[PDB]
Amino acid sequence: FSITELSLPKGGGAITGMGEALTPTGPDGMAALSLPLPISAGRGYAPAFTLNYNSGAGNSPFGLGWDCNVMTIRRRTHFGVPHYDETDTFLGPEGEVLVVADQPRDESTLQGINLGATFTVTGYRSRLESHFSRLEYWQPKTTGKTDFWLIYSPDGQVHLLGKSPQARISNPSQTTQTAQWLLEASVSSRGEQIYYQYRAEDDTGCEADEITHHLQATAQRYLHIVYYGNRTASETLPGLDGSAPSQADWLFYLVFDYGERSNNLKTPPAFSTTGSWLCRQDRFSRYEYGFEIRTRRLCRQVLMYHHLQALDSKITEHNGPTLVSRLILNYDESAIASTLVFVRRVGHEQDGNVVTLPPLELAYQDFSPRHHAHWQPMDVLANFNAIQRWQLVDLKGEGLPGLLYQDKGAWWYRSAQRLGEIGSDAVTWEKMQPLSVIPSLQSNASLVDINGDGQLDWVITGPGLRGYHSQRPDGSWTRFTPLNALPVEYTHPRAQLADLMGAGLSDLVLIGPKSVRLYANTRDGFAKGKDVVQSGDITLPVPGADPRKLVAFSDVLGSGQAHLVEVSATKVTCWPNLGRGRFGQPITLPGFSQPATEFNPAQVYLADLDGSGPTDLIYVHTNRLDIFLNKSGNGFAEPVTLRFPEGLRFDHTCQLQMADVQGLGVASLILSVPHMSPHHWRCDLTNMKPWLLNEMNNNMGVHHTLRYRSSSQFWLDEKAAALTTGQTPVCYLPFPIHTLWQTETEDEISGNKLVTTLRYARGAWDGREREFRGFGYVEQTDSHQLAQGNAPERTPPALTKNWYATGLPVIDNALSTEYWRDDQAFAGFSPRFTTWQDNKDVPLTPEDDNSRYWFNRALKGQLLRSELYGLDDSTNKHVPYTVTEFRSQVRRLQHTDSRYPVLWSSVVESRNYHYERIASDPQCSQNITLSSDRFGQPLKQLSVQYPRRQQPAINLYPDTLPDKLLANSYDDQQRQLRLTYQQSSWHHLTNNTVRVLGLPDSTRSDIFTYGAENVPAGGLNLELLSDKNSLIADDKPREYLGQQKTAYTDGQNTTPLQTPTRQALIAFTETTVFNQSTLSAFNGSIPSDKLSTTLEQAGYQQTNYLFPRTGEDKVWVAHHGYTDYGTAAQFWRPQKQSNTQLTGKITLIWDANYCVVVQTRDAAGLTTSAKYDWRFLTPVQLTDINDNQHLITLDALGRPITLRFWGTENGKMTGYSSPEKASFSPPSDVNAAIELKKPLPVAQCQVYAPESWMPVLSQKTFNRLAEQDWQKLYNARIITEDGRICTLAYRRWVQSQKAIPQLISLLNNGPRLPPHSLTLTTDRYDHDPEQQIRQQVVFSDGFGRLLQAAARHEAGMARQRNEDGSLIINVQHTENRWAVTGRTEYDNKGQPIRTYQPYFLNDWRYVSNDSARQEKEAYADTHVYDPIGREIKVITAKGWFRRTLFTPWFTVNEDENDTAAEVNIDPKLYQKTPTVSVYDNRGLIIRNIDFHRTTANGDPDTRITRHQYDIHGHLNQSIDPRLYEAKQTNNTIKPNFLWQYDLTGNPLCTESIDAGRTVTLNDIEGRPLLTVTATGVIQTRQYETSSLPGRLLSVAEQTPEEKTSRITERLIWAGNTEAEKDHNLAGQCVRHYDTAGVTRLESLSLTGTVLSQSSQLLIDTQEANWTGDNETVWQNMLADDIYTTLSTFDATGALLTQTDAKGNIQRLAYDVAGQLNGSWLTLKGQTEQVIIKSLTYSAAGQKLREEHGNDVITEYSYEPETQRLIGIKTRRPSDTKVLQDLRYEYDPVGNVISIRNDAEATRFWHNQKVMPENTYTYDSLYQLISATGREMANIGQQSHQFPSPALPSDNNTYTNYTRTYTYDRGGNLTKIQHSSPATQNNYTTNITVSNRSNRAVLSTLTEDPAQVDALFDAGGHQNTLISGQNLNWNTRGELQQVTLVKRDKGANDDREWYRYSGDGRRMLKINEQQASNNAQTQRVTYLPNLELRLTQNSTATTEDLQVITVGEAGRAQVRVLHWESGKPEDIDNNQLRYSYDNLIG
Repeated sequence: FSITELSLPKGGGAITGMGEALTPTGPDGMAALSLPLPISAGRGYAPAFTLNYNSGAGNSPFGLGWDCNVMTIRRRTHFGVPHYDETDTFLGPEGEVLVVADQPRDESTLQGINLGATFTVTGYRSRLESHFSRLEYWQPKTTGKTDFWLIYSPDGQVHLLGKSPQARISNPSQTTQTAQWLLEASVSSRGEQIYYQYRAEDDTGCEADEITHHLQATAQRYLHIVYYGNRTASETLPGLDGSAPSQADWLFYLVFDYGERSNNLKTPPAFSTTGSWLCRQDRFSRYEYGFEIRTRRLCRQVLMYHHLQALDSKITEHNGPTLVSRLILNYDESAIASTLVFVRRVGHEQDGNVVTLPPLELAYQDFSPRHHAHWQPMDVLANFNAIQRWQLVDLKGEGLPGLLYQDKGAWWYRSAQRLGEIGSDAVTWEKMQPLSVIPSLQSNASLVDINGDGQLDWVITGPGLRGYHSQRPDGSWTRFTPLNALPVEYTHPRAQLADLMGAGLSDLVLIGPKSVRLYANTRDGFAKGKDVVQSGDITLPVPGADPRKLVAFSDVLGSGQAHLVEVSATKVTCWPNLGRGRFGQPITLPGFSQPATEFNPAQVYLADLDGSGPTDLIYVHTNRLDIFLNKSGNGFAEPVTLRFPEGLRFDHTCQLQMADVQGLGVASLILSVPHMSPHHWRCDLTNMKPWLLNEMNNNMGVHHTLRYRSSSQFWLDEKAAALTTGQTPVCYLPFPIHTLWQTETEDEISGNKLVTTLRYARGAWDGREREFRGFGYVEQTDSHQLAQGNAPERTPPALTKNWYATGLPVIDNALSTEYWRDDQAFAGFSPRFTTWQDNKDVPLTPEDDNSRYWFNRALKGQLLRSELYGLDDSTNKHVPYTVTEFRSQVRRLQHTDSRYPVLWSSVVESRNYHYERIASDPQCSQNITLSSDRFGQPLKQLSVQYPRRQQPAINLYPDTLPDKLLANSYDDQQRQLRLTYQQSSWHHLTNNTVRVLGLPDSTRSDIFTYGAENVPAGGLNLELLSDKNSLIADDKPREYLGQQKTAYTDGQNTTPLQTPTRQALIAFTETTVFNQSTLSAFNGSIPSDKLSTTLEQAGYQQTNYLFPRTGEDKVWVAHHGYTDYGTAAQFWRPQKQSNTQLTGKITLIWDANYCVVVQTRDAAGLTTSAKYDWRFLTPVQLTDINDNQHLITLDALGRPITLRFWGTENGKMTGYSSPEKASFSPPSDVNAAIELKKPLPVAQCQVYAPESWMPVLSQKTFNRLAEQDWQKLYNARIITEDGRICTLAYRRWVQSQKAIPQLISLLNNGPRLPPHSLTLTTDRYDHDPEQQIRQQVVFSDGFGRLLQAAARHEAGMARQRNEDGSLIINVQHTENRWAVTGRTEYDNKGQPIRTYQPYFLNDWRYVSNDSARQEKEAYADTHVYDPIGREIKVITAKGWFRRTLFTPWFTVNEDENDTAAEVNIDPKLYQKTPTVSVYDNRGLIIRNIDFHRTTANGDPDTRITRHQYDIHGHLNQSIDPRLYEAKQTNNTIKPNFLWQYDLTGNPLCTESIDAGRTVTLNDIEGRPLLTVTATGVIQTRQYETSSLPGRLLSVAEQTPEEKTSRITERLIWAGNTEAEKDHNLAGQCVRHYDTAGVTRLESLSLTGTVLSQSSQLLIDTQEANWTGDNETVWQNMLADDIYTTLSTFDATGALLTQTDAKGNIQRLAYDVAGQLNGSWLTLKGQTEQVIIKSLTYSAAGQKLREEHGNDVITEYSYEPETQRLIGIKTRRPSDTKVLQDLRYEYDPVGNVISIRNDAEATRFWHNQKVMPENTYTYDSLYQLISATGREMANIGQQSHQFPSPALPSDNNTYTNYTRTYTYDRGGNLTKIQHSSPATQNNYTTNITVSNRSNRAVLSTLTEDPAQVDALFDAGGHQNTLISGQNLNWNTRGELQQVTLVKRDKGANDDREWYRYSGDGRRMLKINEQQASNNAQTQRVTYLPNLELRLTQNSTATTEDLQVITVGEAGRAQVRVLHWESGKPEDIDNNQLRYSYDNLIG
């Protein structure tokens, strides 16, 4: 909940990129990228699309690898083509199998629309529920109607998929057969709609042969237009009746363009276009649905269109829908496969110009066989004899092919093995091993389960087998063939497949890894067999009949099925496989031909070499071989000819095999030669799989690099490593997965790299469901690689070990082994299997093996365990930082269907260990889900905080710890078992038409707190806590924490309803705040009989407990978050909003479409208005409550670029000139904007340069080489349409020759800066001739982080930036000066690792990183982090360093002093004084441990400050070291503080020993209602009424004596009158009566500053008691004097002039950076005289050179490493006299240790010239222990008696002195020892501290601690300054009166009394002296920059004095004394007194 508030965006700052993000997806092991589209949120209900990459993905309309998946529901094809009948299975939108839910029913209508037939509707749900959406299948009983799907989502949405033919993929031959129902429309639960219109495939743009050979290519559907922002609310799906969409009915359109529209940067595309589709080169076809689906299109643009004429009816659209944002997708087009290699966001300005972002470049692994073709001898096969009769095939299913051969009449296999070093990809083969089968027993073409595997996987074909009758029986041997290369229905043939197979098959000769040449047995039935056999209407070639023709199975189309292929000497022909034995009409694949007289089919091999999918065709010559690459199953490219190993001639005795010996998925050439040696050679055409994404560059300073490694190589590593130990691991992954193995992130600006390296093991493959379960073990290793010159302190590699369930128990069970072992840890988790019965979970054991299979399957993918380690040299390197582990629960929701059960998988338990590398003393929390409802919502949850282990014997903590610290880290709050117990109740709306899920109803939290011995086992788990004897059983007690209930409305009636409506409108929220317990805090402050009423008056209400227990009555709640909603026709949009029943509602006025709020009217009627820019739906103009205008403008990308404001000050129009009055075209390049001069009619102007990292080509270089040259450069996307150099393309173009020298050579470093933005900021309005233009430039990095900021400063000395970005330290004067601040260097995880001090530069431009790193005087602090991301070390620029050690129960902080010994006064003193923070098992700091030490050799006192938190988690007690010590001997000592809270954590009662007991009750608005102070005063506050904002109106106070209240404060707030607006007083407290008078507000400015106010004071005799409602009786209590202060400010709000209540005028002047640089004063009547005439600053903004009106100069000196103040010279140039040069010296942490004045003494000290250096010494807590100094001789002993000044006549002297300070253990200064030898005035001041508190008094008042506390009032106010001087105090705790001298017998005392403002400022001081000789009254009135001092007697007014103050005290404030009378003779009038101060002023 939040009250709506209108505001305008801010410009400049960081630079946001495309938003692309690289995703992890650990267990599956793929590289996955997310790239967002420019979709407008519109009204709120909009399409959710992202453009996604995944390395495992094939080709798509978005190129190879990507997709833009829309929600589709489709038939299941995994196990083969669907049959389009009652047996097909359906997949939901996320791919899960769908299962019949309910029994079907008959419906002929839907949402009041008539469907025109009786539909049978069937319920469906996922077999692995997650979202819990519900699906419906609507099937017409009567023909002529189409079937469709509904999805009732769990969030009220309803989706319609596949009703209209435009949104379904069907077989164009028999259109009845539906393959995919695509999302057609959807509607929200509040009346918002979305319609998805696709666009079927056609022949437009295709060439002749494409259309000729691909018939009825209309099946494919492409996404074309998405309509949303419906103009008329409705809960009905659009286009349900069947109508097409009308663009006028919508506000927003998302258009996917596939080439129709123009694609240039000069003109914006048009919503409607006659343009023609583009036909891609890599056209492809898919056949898994039983028919061809052709794809010919590539999406070239994604365009957002707004209906501006409808959003703002003052806009007229001639083109049609207007373009608001554009996304260009440019490809690397190829006939083999197109790849998305360029992505760029673009916007079009109104003037035609375009605004652009840096493009995202992407690069994929290319395939260059010519450069990579090298034959290497297979040295490993020298002992391998066989050359002609052996198969290189993966029999055992390991992912790599082994050696399958026969020798000596036996059969032998040889698995693949790692060659030597683990991690290398080298491969060999292990010692032979006999096959588990015997080929002799087998029949011909027989299925067989090789190597004892359960499943039949291979087919055997040989002469010696039964049934072999080959017509050409020459040179054939027993052969094995994988069943996956043959069609799916080979087992039971049918149709064309059956006719082709005919009688049978003789041989099956693998010619590739997946391609099988076919030979048939002697035919019968068609005995003639003249070549072809006829099947249906297709002629099939009989395999082997024609010896001049190859006949084989091979996926020459790259689609996933074993197609039929014939190869003649002249053409390759393909019959595609349509499943069930169906084969389609033949397609000719042009491009391959051999001379008919030479062609030999035995020389043809089919294998995927390019890895693009389709099989490539290798024809083997004698001295070479030709490689025909496949052009997307559309033909073959020109051959790549490869030579053989020199001197080799391939003949019929040699052998060639195409085998994946690399595991890359591509194939390599395995050559075998008998007569030459070595006999076996190997050619790898690529060592990296091609076409996978491997490079990114956002052209903003980030370069990503991906590297993959085959899962098979990880299998080899796993096998080898697991074979070091004598164990046999089983491979459960029988094929390659190209896993993401390294992600390298390179910051091109900082040079910092970050390499994240991934290992995999325990890969799992399900043979039953033919799915990949994932990798059981995934290892991750982040390694920072910072640039050279950086700090030697890097962050060492961080290692995360993750174990994920696979659902295969043989693996999951054993995963427990690799876990890090802890004999003390709790029992590991086992997955829980339950069945849904009687509305709850019932644990079962899965009955049969099938149930086991499914139950375990559900577990797949869940993170079981994660362990974090730091890989450094620490002695705990092998101990994890953190260890998390998880327990899954699988529930059986339904068992009806016999095939699959319906299961829900959830994580019921989670456990979190924090060891921090300390194996002996971990923290452990654990969350459990005890029960949940049918829809998965939790009903009972338990959060477990475990206790600390009792102190072990083997101390694993470091021995460098302070002594006794570890034992002092133990606390009883650490030894409590804490069980937070949360109950929840929900609302579900479920029927055949409604599904709203997860709606909250009620929540309750209690908490069990148990002794540490109750921790069982082995630990707690779901079962021990669900038991009868559980610790959380219903009979065991528990501390109630709170409860909340959500209150819904129907939108029309107030009374909350029992069951929410589909809209789920939240009326309000009911929250418990009090119970009886917490109410005990008001005992004594609010009488019992009067308590309820009071709470009622404050807004609280009584209500029963939720989930009430026996004996619970009532609690007090607050209702908050009230909303009054509009009608359904208004999209149920909020119209009014109100926080509580105590305040009025604010009213929201929406635009005409209920998209945005255009006006707010608060409960007082103050109006805020917002004009929007409907290109983006962002506010761009604001009319404030004072009817003033604030305007901005936006560029075509939505970024603010200009800000103005104007309005009325003092009833007059002022401000910046509107664009009508004065126009201003903002600059485009930062340089010209910087070269701008005054005036400007803007407050601000932004200029964005995101593309500044891309070098730009010289226009004159464009002229130098132009057009043809440029066109070649541009076509390959080296250059953009604008002169931008694309970094990645250029990179892959330098390493590619034939480019010829790059005359274009500005990528040669030079003019490239990080992304940056400029902000110009005017300080005066445009019609002000002294307007300056402030200039700031901010630099971002490619991740969008702030690097540095430059601010134009007044000319002067500054360092220099070279032409190449080099930093030069030697300073020099310049007129182009910039303060550089914020300079930072990050690593690639965003962590700041170097932070530099500010510095002046002669340029705004960025300084190269290595330049600043290589320079020491570029002072930089280094930061050092741990793998958790916490600072652990900081090495300052001066050398010192701080350090932080994190341990599970305490954190140790060593500061610069504490560590000075490891690298000032005495480093051994501060040795081992760290500050320790000791936590409990709730992360709450329960102890602060310090180590006190005064001398280097003393042993440390241990200071313990103990904090105790109640079981609500609230700070209950705090006790300091000395009372903690005193309490160990007497436990009746009250702690320093004792707090009592409510149930939400608000403090109610504060019992302080120092400040007393304070009680406070707030109202449901959070406002103080009733306070009771420690002295007894009752403060009651009175606010506005329930129809108003609820501002403060009165403050009343009632002492215990006063029997009636006194009204101390009245507030009078302004209204809406046009006069108030004319003075900008709306909503302001115009008349404020306080304790000392009234403050009146007369005029505010456009910047909210006060232009005129006036104070009036009470007559001295009247206490402030504003009673009644008549303001005149109040005004009569005032003194007539009106002190009016009035001022004028600049455009930024800075003060320019101020006029005090006596006409004197201070004037200020600022510089080009907003720093004060001038100060003048004009006394009433006199002329203006300067006070400050010059003032320069340091780069950090600290005062530097100040020249006062007396020509005296002050020069400040700063330590460059730290900016610490080290010098204050004060000199007078008229006589070259150094009046006061103070020099400071600090210790490392910054304590002042020495102050020496290098000036010579003043003329006031006789014969004294030298002033001694002051020295100060501290202890380990930095308490001042010793001090030396100088003092005038005649000072004597110190007290409140001020000395008389020394005069030049007296010839006085000053001596040295030493003071020594003795402090308590609670921080109290107990003793001061002043020793001054020469003077001989040695004394000791003693302070008596109370024994039970920190009240302490001067010894002269008492020496007895037990009597000190009674020297203070109840609230710690000392009521006796000194014995005889009584002190009285306000009712607010402010000093009321000092009785300076008492007098008896009714006489009058000497007294000083004070009057303060309502907010605590002293306004009036009156010193009264009743000395008889002259009864003198001094009166001081404190006013803004003015003091009025008036001294009177009973007879006349002696003195009248005005003290003017120029500056703020402590900063060289200059006072001026002006006398209206009583001026003494010996002082000029209007005296100027310039103050000159020290460090602390």
